[PDB]
Amino acid sequence: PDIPIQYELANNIMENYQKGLIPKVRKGSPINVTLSLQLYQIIQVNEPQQYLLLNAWAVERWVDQMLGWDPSEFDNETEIMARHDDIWLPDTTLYNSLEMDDSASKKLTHVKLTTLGKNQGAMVELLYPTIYKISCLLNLKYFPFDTQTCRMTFGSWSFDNSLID
Amino acid sequence: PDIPIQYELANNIMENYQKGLIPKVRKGSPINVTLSLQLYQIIQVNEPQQYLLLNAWAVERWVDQMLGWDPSEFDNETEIMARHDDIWLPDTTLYNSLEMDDSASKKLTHVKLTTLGKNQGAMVELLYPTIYKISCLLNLKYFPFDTQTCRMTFGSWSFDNSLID
Ligand SMILES: *[C@@H]1O[C@H](CO)[C@@H](O[C@@H]2O[C@H](CO)[C@@H](O)[C@H](O)[C@H]2NC(C)=O)[C@H](O)[C@H]1NC(C)=O
Ligand SMILES: *[C@@H]1O[C@H](CO)[C@@H](O[C@@H]2O[C@H](CO)[C@@H](O)[C@H](O)[C@H]2NC(C)=O)[C@H](O)[C@H]1NC(C)=O
Ligand SMILES: *[C@@H]1O[C@H](CO)[C@@H](O)[C@H](O)[C@H]1NC(C)=O
Ligand SMILES: *[C@@H]1O[C@H](CO)[C@@H](O)[C@H](O)[C@H]1NC(C)=O
Repeated sequence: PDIPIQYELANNIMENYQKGLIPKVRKGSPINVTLSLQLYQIIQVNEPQQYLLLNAWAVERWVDQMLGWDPSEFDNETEIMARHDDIWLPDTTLYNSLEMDDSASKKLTHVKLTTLGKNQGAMVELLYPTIYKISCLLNLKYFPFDTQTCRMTFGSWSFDNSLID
Repeated sequence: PDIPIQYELANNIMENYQKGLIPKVRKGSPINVTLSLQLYQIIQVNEPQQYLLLNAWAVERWVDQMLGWDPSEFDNETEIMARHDDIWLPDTTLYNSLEMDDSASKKLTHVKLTTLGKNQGAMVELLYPTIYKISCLLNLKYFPFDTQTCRMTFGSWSFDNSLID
């Protein structure tokens, strides 16, 4: 009726979902997470304090094996937009971060769900801006003609290879 | 069916669980918490302010006597990953901390549960990065040839020996 089609689609896939548990049903393979980084601005290079302040655009993609649906049943609907707090999210971490509060470094609002089939799961896309404060060891031997290299390490803090890759 | 085995495992052990109460059933012995510390970086040594800024990796391990299960009933499942806010956590404190807000010094996301038997409980593993700001009394008698010793005290603020060891 007047209820949008996306309303019953969300009710259908969120019925038995439990966002506190890892959403994988297959035998023993992990959940593959793909990370993409875009650099937008180098805000600051603090030499006396030796940290780098970066503005980047982050994109994460993975397959949620519990959120698939058949488009033919929902008006040929293939995508749906949902809040990031309603589903399971990987705990991607910056190992050498100088900021512990993720509220001051990230802005997560919504996720995009694209069905792969009723039992195939749905591909999840996560987009968000970030401001990373990373520790950098600066070699000022050739100052002021020096070249610096900054390394950012990303990974999961609690999940090993058998769970998240 | 299509529901992952870990879904009904969580429903089984979280049925009567109450995370607001200490999870011990034995006669009078306390809960033994083992703490492990790894130093990753000395961020700063503020001499005029006399505090030390440390980047450490913390591991906490204890047995939850209410969260045991029999693996034979759940597809030989022995581990499970859960959110840290779903179970009881010890109130480990840094006595000489200069920062009261734990959001700015810690990053707790998930815990690992390993069954010890149906009525034996489960071993809980807690991993998280920290940035400790500890007050240090600096003795600059031999400056700039001085050696400094920094002490960090850890314990529970509200639980005594008979509860948490
Ligand atoms: C995640 O990535 C792994 C690669 O490490 C994928 O494993 C492949 O699986 C296909 C079958 O779907 C095989 O044909 C390939 O030979 C495998 N590659 C390797 C290197 O093992 C896995 O399928 C991906 N998807 C998951 C785990 O859900
Ligand atoms: C926590 O640690 C205490 C040690 O302080 C453990 O007490 C031991 O218990 C075993 C039996 O399981 C005895 O054989 C040992 O002699 C005890 N040692 C001491 C020093 O009393 C206790 O079992 C551990 N586990 C708890 C309390 O759950
Ligand atoms: C898409 O689904 C709608 C709803 O049933 C249907 O009317 C339409 O023919 C479908 N189109 C394609 C290309 O599948
Ligand atoms: C592990 O549990 C599964 C589930 O019943 C069973 O099929 C398998 O034989 C068990 N293996 C061992 C080594 O216990």
